[PDB]
Amino acid sequence: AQYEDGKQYTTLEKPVAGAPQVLEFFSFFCPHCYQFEEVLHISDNVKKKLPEGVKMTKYHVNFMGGDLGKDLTQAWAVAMALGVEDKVTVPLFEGVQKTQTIRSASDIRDVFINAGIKGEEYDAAWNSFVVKSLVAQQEKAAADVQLRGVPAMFVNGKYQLNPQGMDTSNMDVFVQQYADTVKYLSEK
Repeated sequence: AQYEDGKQYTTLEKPVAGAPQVLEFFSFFCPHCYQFEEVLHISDNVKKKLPEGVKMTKYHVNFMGGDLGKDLTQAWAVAMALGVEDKVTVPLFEGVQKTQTIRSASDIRDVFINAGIKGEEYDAAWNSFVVKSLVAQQEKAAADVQLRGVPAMFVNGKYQLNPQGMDTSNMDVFVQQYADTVKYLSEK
């Protein structure tokens, strides 16, 4: 067939009940994640091809970058809680990987301030229980799939995208193949 289990995707032998429709995991420390997000724009191209009624979830992970890594999972919870993902994703990626100016939770906070989130509003969110449960959700979703590397995308808690089985000679073609595969898995 054109789409084959074990080729463009794999099937979880232990599927996850109640999982988000399209769930992507990343870390601001993850070099391929930087590519995916800043150069390939995977999330965005997946969106523009998803059917109607199918929503996207993106979670940060703890297992890269140690202590700052967990701070970033909590910052990403703040990002989701405030709905400012599209304002902090680029400066967080560049701050960690490009300029390497993010070394502490305070440096993470500066990114949000620079992006226009007021300090009081950031700190309130950071310390809130709504953010702690959002951190819990991220950790649980990763746990549910035994997540051990990023970037990763899962469709309906059943299928895992396998980009290694694709041509990377043209960046554009790879992205659309990736997106078309997510759409196919979504209409499964």
